[PDB]
Amino acid sequence: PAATFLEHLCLLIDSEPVAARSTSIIATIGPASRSVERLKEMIKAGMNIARLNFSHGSHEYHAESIANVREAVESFAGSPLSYRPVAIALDTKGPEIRTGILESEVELVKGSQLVTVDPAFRTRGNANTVWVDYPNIVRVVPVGGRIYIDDGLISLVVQKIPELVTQVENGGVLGSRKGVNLPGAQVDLPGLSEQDVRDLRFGVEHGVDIVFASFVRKASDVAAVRAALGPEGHGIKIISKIENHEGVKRFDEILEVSDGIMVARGDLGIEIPAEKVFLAQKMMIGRCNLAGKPVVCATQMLESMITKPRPTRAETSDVANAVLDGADCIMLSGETAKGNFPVEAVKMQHAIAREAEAAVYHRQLFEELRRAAPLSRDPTEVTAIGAVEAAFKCCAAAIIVLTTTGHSAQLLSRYRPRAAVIAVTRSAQAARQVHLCRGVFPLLYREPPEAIWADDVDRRVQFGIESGKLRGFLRVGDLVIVVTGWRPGSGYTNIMRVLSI
Amino acid sequence: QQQQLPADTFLEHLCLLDIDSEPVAARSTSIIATIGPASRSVERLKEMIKAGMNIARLNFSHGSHEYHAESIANVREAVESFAGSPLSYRPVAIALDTKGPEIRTIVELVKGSQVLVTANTVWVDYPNIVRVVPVGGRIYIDDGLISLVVVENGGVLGSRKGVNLPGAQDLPGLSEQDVRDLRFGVEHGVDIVFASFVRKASDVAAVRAALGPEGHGIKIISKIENHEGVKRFDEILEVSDGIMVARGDLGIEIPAEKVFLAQKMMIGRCNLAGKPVVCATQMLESMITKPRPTRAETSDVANAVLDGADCIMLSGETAKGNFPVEAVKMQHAIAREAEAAVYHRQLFEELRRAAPLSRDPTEVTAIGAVEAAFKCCAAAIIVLTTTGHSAQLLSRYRPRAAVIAVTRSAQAARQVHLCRGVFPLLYREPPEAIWADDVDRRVQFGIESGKLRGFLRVGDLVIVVTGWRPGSGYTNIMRVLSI
Amino acid sequence: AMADTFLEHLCLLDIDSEPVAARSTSIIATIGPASRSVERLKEMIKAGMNIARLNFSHGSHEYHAESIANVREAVESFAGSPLSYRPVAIALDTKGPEIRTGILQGGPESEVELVKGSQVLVTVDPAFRTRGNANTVWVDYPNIVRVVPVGGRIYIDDGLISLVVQEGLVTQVENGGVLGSRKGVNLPGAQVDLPGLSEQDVRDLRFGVEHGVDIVFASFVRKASDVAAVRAALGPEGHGIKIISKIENHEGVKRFDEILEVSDGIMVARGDLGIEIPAEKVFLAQKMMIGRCNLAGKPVVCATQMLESMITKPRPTRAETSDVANAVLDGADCIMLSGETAKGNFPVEAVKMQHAIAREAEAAVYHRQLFEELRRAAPLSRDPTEVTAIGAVEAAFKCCAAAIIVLTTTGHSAQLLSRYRPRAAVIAVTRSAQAARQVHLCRGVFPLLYREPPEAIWADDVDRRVQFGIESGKLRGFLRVGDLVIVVTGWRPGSGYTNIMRVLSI
Amino acid sequence: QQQLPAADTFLEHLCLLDIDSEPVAARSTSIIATIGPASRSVERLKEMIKAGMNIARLNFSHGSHEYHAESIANVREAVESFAGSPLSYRPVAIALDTKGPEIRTGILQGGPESEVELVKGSQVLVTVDPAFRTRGNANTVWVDYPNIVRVVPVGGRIYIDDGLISLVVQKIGPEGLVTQVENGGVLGSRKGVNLPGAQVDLPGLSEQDVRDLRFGVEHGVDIVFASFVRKASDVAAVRAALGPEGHGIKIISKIENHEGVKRFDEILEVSDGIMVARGDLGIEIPAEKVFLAQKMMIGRCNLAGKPVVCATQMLESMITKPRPTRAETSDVANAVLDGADCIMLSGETAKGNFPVEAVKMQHAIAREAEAAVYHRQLFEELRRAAPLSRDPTEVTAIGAVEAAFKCCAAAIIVLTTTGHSAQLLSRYRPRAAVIAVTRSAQAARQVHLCRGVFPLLYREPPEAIWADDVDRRVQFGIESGKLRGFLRVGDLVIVVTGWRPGSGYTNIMRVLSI
Ligand SMILES: O=P(O)(O)OC[C@H]1O[C@](O)(COP(=O)(O)O)[C@@H](O)[C@@H]1O
Ligand SMILES: O=P(O)(O)OC[C@H]1O[C@](O)(COP(=O)(O)O)[C@@H](O)[C@@H]1O
Ligand SMILES: [K+]
Ligand SMILES: [Mn+2]
Ligand SMILES: [Mn+2]
Ligand SMILES: [Mn+2]
Repeated sequence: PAATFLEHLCLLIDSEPVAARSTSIIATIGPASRSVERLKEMIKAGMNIARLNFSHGSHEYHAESIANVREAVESFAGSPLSYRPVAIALDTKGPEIRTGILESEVELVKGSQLVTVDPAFRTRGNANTVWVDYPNIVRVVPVGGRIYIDDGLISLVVQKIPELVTQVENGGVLGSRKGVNLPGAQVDLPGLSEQDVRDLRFGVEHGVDIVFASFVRKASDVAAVRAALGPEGHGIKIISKIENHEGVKRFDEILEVSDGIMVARGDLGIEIPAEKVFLAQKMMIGRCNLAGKPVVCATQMLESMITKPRPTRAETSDVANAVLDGADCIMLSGETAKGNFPVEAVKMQHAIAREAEAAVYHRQLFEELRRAAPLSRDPTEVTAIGAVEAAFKCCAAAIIVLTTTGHSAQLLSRYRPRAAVIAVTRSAQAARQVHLCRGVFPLLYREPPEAIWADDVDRRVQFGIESGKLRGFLRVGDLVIVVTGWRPGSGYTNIMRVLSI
Repeated sequence: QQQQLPADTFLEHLCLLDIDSEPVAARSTSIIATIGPASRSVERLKEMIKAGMNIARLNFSHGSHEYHAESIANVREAVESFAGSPLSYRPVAIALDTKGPEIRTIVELVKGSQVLVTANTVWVDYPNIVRVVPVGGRIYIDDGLISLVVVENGGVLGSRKGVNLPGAQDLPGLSEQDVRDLRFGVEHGVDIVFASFVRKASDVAAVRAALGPEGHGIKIISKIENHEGVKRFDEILEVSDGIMVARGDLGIEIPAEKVFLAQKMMIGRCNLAGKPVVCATQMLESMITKPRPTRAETSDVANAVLDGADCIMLSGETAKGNFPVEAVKMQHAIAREAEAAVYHRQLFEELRRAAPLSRDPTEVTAIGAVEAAFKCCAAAIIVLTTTGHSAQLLSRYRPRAAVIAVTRSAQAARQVHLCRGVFPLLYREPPEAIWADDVDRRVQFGIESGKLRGFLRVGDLVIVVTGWRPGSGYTNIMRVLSI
Repeated sequence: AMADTFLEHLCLLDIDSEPVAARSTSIIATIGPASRSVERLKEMIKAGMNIARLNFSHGSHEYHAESIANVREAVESFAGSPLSYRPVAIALDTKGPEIRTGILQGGPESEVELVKGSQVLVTVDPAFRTRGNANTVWVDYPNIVRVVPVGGRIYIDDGLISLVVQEGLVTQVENGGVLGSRKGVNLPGAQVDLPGLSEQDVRDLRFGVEHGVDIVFASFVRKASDVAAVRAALGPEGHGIKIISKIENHEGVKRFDEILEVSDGIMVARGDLGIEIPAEKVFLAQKMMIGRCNLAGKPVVCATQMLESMITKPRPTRAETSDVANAVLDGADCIMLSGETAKGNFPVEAVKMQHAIAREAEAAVYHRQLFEELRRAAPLSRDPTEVTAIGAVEAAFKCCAAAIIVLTTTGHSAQLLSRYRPRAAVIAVTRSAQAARQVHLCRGVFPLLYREPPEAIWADDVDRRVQFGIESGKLRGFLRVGDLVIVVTGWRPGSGYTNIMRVLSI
Repeated sequence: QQQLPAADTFLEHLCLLDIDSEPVAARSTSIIATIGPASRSVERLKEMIKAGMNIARLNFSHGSHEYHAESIANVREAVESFAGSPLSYRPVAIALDTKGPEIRTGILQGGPESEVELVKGSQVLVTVDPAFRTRGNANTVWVDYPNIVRVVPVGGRIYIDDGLISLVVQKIGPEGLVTQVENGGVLGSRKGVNLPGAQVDLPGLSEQDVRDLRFGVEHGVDIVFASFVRKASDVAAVRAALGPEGHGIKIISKIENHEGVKRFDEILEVSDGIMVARGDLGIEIPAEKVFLAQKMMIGRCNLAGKPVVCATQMLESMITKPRPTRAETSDVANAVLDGADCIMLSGETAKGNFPVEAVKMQHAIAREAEAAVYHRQLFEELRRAAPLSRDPTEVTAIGAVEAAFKCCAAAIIVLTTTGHSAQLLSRYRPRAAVIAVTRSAQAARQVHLCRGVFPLLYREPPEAIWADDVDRRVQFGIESGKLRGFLRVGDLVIVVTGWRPGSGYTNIMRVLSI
C-alpha cells in the first residue's frame, strides 16, 4: 500500500512491522550498564555496538567494560545459529575543554561577574570562580566573546581579558568537570593529544573494532588517528565525528578519507546555531548514503528517558526521522550510561526503527540511489546492485552474502535492499564492524574449511539459510538471493544465484 | 546562493542543504502559543507578538471563565498596542481549546505496590472507570509516565493529572461544560475552536450546533487524539475546517512508536485536501525548564515543517515555563530554516499532479498565479480577499512567494493564519466611489505594506490576484506587475 | 492523455477517439504548375494550406509575381466574412548555392540513361555545358574536380544517381538510372566554397521585399554570418520579414546552435541534408533540431518527401503517413509539401492528408510530459510577457480551457504562449495583417485579423477585440457555450506590454 | 559513440542526438525479407545474408508448394555455405506467411504482365462468374471470393490494388456487382481487394491454409506469420492445423483489420508475438490511423515481452529506385524507436531491382536508431510496469540487465536451450548485446524474433564433466564475440547460466572481464 511521495505518506498504524529492524543501535556503556547482567539484558533488547566514551574514566575502568561486554556477549555462544555479535567502539576524548571538580552544585547566576587557568585554583571553583583545563582560553577569547558551559546551558560573555572577567549571560546549575565551548574562537588545541594517542593504542591492544574519532575537522585529522592506530590496527574502522563549523565545511574532504560519519549533534548543536543542525544532519546523511559509507546519528535522541520511563513526542519523532533520513545507526548516551532506564531506552530505539523502516519508500530510494550512483566497473558493485535488483523483483526474503571483510555486505546495503542482507563470515571482527551498515545481519561462521572449496561455500550458504529460518528471516517457499565469489579470499565477489527455500 | 537555491531528485536535493545559506523570507508556518501564568501579562504578550506568535491558545482544561476573559482582554490589548501603524500591525488569532471528555486525578507511587483507584490511593473524576477497566486493564497517569495494571511504572504524582484508559472504550464528546465553554467562545469572539477528542463526523456537528448561529464564522479544527480518531480521520477531515495532530493524548492512546506515522499521514492527507493542519505537543519541552532545546526538539520542529504542517504549537512551553518568549523565538527560527529546505519543485509538481481538474475560476486563477510566481521568482502574490478563501486557495499550492492577503474583514485577516505562507493585512479605509480605484488602492496598500516589511524591494515582480466585481467568490484575474 | 507514463500513454492511443480541435501544425505548400490557378489555390485554402512557398530555384521573377498575385487573389476571395477569413503567409524560398548538370545532348526535355558499372566523365568545360551524354555530364561547379578525391561519391538528381571517382574526373556509375536536364548535384563528405549569397539571391531577396513576402526560407545556411547577409540583402524595407534558416548539410548541422541563436526559426531540409550526410542519420538530425528549437521557442519546419508517392498516386504509402505523424509528435511547428503540390496530380489531396494526419498526431501528444518537460527545462524569466504566458497555459490546463485568446500587435505574445504548447487553441487577434500571417509559423496559433478602427476609450477597444475573438471563435467551432476561455491582454496600448490574464466563461 | 551524451529528460535527450556519433554495436532489430524472383538464387541469398537478413519470409499468397520448397532449399543452401566457421555462422529463420481469407482479381486479358485502365466515372462490373475468371477488361473485373455479391451492399465501397483503386456498388445483380469507379488507375493481374465495413464470412482457415501449414511443418519452417488474425480462436486453429509435429513453431499473429485491432489484447495473450500488417490494416481502417494502431500494439507487445514486427512499405520506392525517400528512412527509424523487435521488407526484396540494397539500408537505419533509444526511461518504464515475479529465470534476467547497465557491459552472454532465457533478457531491453549460445539450431533461428539477441549455434559434443561444458560454451560465446567485434579486451561481460543441465534452470549471473 504505502510502499509519489505525497501518495506514499498518505498511506502509512495497524500495519505491523515484520522484519529484522536494520538500523543498528549504539549504546554507551556507563555506571547504569557495565554489569554483565545488565549487558545481557541490553543485548536481548537490541544493542549492537557498545560505545566506550573515553572522555571519562580510566584505562582500567574501560578494560572492565570491554571485559564485561565480551562476557555478556559470549554468554550466548551456546547456540551459533542465534549468537548476536556486538561491536566495540572507542570514542575519543579529543580537544575537549572542561571545567574543574567542585556531586555538589554551584549556582552560576545571570549577570554576576571568572575563568582561570591558574594551577592552584584547580578545585577552588565557586559561585564566582570556574577554572578550566585549557590554558590558552585567556588568549583566544576576546572582549564580548561568548563562553559556553555544560551542553550550552550556561553562557558567559568576556568583558575584561593578567589572570577572563566574564559576565553570566545564561546562568544555571553547574556541576563537576563539564564540556566547555568557545564558538567563533579558533582553538589551536590539537586533534591528537598525547592522551588520545595512548587511548588509541589501548584501543588496538584490546581489539576495539571502531574508533569514533571526536572533533574531526580535516582530512589530516583522520590521518593521525590512523597513524596513532598504528600497524596492528589497519582493520579498525574510523568513523569521523562532525561537531563544528569547520567539520561541516570540510565534510566532503573528511568523508572521502573516512570509513563513515557520526553527526555529533551535541557539540555541533552549540558550535553552530541550534536551528541549523537539522540541515547539517540531513545533508551529511544524504552525502554519506551517496558514497555508501556508514553514517551515525547521535546525542539526545531519547534524553528524557535518562529520568523518565517514556520518551517525549519529539524524541520518538526524532528517532523515526533519523531512520527516514537514511542513518545507518542511531545512538544512546546519557540514556544508557547514567540514566535509570537504559534497557528501556534500547527497547524504544528498537521499536521506533522497525516502524520507521517499514515506512521507507524504497521505490524512490533505490531509483534515487541507482540514478545518482556513477557507473562502476568493480565486479563487486556490479553483482551487488544486480543482487538488489533481483531482490526487488521477487520480494526476496533476504540476500545471503559470503564476505571476508564485510566489504561485499557493505556494497549491498549501499543500495538499501528491503530484503535483509545476511552476511556470513569467519572474521569475528568483520561480523562486528558490519553492524555499521543498515540492514546487514552478521553471522559468524566457526567450522574449519572443507577440503574441496565449493563444498565450503555450500556449507556457508546453507549455514546462512539455516540461521535464517531459525531466526525467522526466511520460511519455506521464499526465494533468497545468494551472492558469492569465484575463488577464496576477499575482493572476488562476483556471482549471484537465485534459490528457493 | 540564499534560501537553499543550490535539484533534480530528493536525494540530490538533501545533499545540497547548506548551513550558511541564510534564510530570507517571512517564515510561513504560523506559530500557536498557549496562554497561561507565564504569559498572560500584556507586556509579556507584546514580547511574544514581536517574537512571532500568531495564534493565542486558551486551554479550557484549566481556569475559569473569568480567568480567560482576562486572557483575551490581554491578548487583544497587547495586539492593539501596535495598531499605531497599519502597515506593520500583526493580527493575532484567538483559539479556544476545548476541555472535552478528559479524566483527571488534589507523593511517590512505588513500583510493585498496589494502588487503588476510587501513596496507594488515587481518586478519579470518571466514575465509570470501575466498569470499563477489566482485570489486566492498563491505567495510565500524568502524561502516561505513571502506569497501573488492574503499579507498573512508578514516579512523582502531582495534583489533577491526565488519566488514560487505552484499549478501553462512552464519555460524551460534548459535556454541558463544553457547551457553556463554546457559548463563552462565541460571546467573546474567539476565532478558532480547537475541538478536543474528536472521534467522528457527528462530534464536529455538535461543536457547530453548540457554537450556535452567532458562530458560523468560527473555524473548527478537529483534534485527533486516539485510535478511533485515527481510523475515522477521512470522515472527520471532510467535515472539519482542518486538523490538529494532538500528539500528547494520541501518544498514549496508541503506542508511542506509532505517532510519527499518524502524524505524517494526517499532514499528507490534510495537504491533499487543502485544509490547515496543526502539529502539537512537546515540540520544545525541555524549554519549560531550560533556555535551550534538545537536539531532538530542534529536529522535531523542522521535520513538522518539512512534513507539511501549517502551524506548530507550544503549550507547557509558553503557558507555565520559565522561557515562553524564548520558546516562541526558537520555533520562529527553526521554521525559517526548514522552510528554505522545502523542495517546492517536487512539492508543487506533486500537488498539481494529485489535485483533480477543477472548474472553479478561483482555483483556476490561483494555480495559474502560483505557476507565474515560480516562473519569475515572484517576490510575492498579492490577493484581495473578502473571506480569505482566495488566499487559502493560493497556499494550497504552496507558492514559495509570500501570499500577501488584503482584506477588510478583521476576522478573516485573523483566521487566515491557519494557512501556510499567507500574511494578512487588514485594510481600514472606506470604499472609493469608483470600484477599480478601490481595487487599485488595496493592491497598492498591499505593495506598500510589502516594502515596509521587507517582502518586496524595487525591481521585484509581484503577482496580483483580484476579482471582476465586488463581493466574494468572484476572484478571477491575475496580473503581473513590477515593483 | 491522463496516463502516468509514456509507455502507459502509448498503450492508450484509441483509433475511435475522434480528433476534435483545430489542427495546430500549420502546413506549407509549394506553388507550381499544379497549383498556380486561383481556383486551385482557393481549393487548397479550404483544405488547410497556411503558408505558400515560392521556390526560387525555378522560374523567373515575372512567374512568381504571378503566383503571389494569385495567392493573394485566392485568399482575398474569402474576405467576405471577417469571422471566417483565413490569412495565408507567403514564403520566398531562396536559390542559394546549387550545383547543376547541363542541358542534355540535344534536348531541353530529353533523357539519357546512366548504366550501372559504366565509365562516365564529369566535365567543368564551358563548351560541354550543353554536351551531356551517356558517358558524359557537365556541371556548373568547376572546383568539383579539385574537391572530389579518388573513391569519392558524386550523387546526381535528388541522389537517385550515384558516381564514384575512380581535363576530367573518371567516374564509375554506382547507382544508374534516367537523367534529365539541369539537375541537382551533391558532394557529401566534400567541402563546398560557393557563396551563400550570389547576386541572383540578392535580386531575389529584393524582389521579395518589393512584393511583401512574409518569410524567407533561406537555403544552405551554414553559419551565423549567412543569415546576417540575408538580413542585409533584405534591406531596411524588410526588418519585418521572418528568416527561417534551412539546414541542409554537415556544416549546418554542426553550427546549428549558432545558427539557431541568430534565426527566427529553422527548416529541416531533409532533401539535401539526406544526401550530404548519410541517409541513416537524418532522423537524428531532425529529432535533434526540433528538440533544440522547441527549447528555444522558435518555429521549426519539417520538409521534403513527406508525401512523395502522392505526386503520382492518390494515396500515400504507409511510411509517408507515418512520417507526417512522427514529425508532429517530434514537435514540428510546420510540415511542408513540395513535389506534392508544385507538380503532382493530387495537390489538394496531399494538403487534405497532411491536414488529416496532423489532427490525429496532435491528439496523441502527451502534453503532461510535454508541458512539464518544457516548464522544467525553461529557465526562470523576468519578462512579464512570458510570465503571463506560462501562467495562462497553466490556467488553461487546469480547466480544459477551450482556448486562449491573445491580443497581439506583432505576434510575439502568441508565440510565447505556443512555446509552452497549450492544448487549448491560441486565438490571436491582431490589426497587423502581416503579423496575422507570420504567426502560422507557431504551432497551435490561429490568427484573426481585426479590421475595425480603434475606439476612443481604450478598454472598450480591448473589449471589442476580445469579443471579436470570441465570436469568430464560436462561428468556427473552437468554443461553445459553457466553455471557459483564458484571455490574455495588456495594461496599455502598444507592443511588449502584455501582462494580464483573466478567466472568462462563454 | 552509441549516443552516450544523449540526459535527464526526453526533450534533453532528443536535443543531444549527435550526427557524427558513429553507431558502434551489433544492430539489434532483426530484419525480415520476403523471398521472391528477385532473390531466390543461392548467390543473391548469400548476398542478403552478408547484408543482414535474419528471417526469410515465404509469402504463401503466391506461388505453388514446389516453388517454395525451392526457396527453402535455397535459403538453407545459402546459409550453410558459411558453416565453415562456427564462430561466424549466422543462422537465418524461415517464416511461412499464410494466405488466409484474401480476395483477389483475375489474371488480365491475355496480358499476364499487362494492364487495364479503370476510369473515373465509368461502370465496372464485379463478377464471381467462373467463366470470366480470366476475361477481365476496362469494364470487367472478376474476383475470387464468390460471396462478395451477397456481402457488399448498394452504396458499399470496394478497393482494388493496395487501396489505390476504388469502386462504389450502385446495382446488385443476378450475375455480379454493378459498380461505378470512384478511384481509377492502372490495374494489373491478380491484385488484392478489400471490403471494409462489409464483414467477410470467409474463414480464417481455408483448406489451402491447412495444407500450407502442414507443408510448413513437413519442411520445418520456424515461424508462421498468420494472416488476418481476428480473434483468439483464429490462432487456436493455426496451432491445430500446425499439428503435433509443430509445437515448436512460433506463431506470430498478423493484425490487419479493425476487429484485429479491437481484440488485440485477446490475440496477444494467445500468440507468441505480433506483426502490425500495415498494408491491409492501412485500407481496412482510415490511413490517418495506422500510426496509432502501430504505436499502440508495439507498446503493448513490449509490455508483455513478446516479439513485435513492423511491416509493409517501409522502403517502397526502393522497389524501383536505389535510394529511399526521406519518409521511408524516417519510417524505419521510428519503428525502431517505437520499440519494434523486427522490421520487414516485401516488394522491396521479393520483386524489386534492389533487394540487397534494401536490406543494407534497413541495417543501416536500425543501427543509428538503436543508438537513439532512451533506455533510461525505457528500462525504468519496463521495470516499473512489469509485475513482481517468482521465476528464477526472470529474476536472474532483470538482475543481469541491471548489472549490465551499471558497468556499460559490452554484452550479456546466455546459455540457452530453447531460447527462453534469451527472450527474458531482451524483454528488459538491455543496451548490451545478448549473445545466446545454444545447441538447438532451431532455437538459434527463432530467437531472431527477439530484439537485441544474437544467436550462436554451438556444435561440439558435450564434455563429460558438466561445468567444463558450460565453460566451453561461455568461452565459445566470448570468442565469437571478439571475432565479430561485440567485445574487446578490457570489457566487462555479464554471463548468465544454469545450475544443472536442461531447460528452465537458468539461475546464475557472473561478472567477468575480457
Ligand atoms: O571481503 P570481501 O571483499 O567482501 O570478500 C568476500 C569474499 O567472500 C567469499 O565469498 C568467500 O571467502 P572465503 O572462502 O575466503 O572465506 C569470496 O568469494 C569473496 O572474495
Ligand atoms: O474572500 P474571497 O472569497 O477570497 O473573495 C475575494 C474578493 O476580493 C475582491 O478582489 C474584492 O472584494 P471587496 O471589494 O468586497 O473587498 C473580489 O473581486 C473577490 O470576489
Ligand atoms: K531552393
Ligand atoms: Mn562531542
Ligand atoms: Mn489531548
Ligand atoms: Mn535544398
